[PDB]
Amino acid sequence: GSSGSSGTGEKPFACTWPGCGWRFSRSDELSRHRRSHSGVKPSGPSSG
Ligand SMILES: [Zn+2]
Repeated sequence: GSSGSSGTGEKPFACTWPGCGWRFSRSDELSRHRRSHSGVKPSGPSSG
């Protein structure tokens, strides 16, 4: 719209995948995203 962002607006967690440019203010928010891409997962026979 018109009103921009001044109060909040900071995401240190930036995706590692190449070309991608998704950032998150929280870690979990970034980890859950990484899923979208194909990469070695910390899980194997089981995961929560
Ligand atoms: Zn990404």
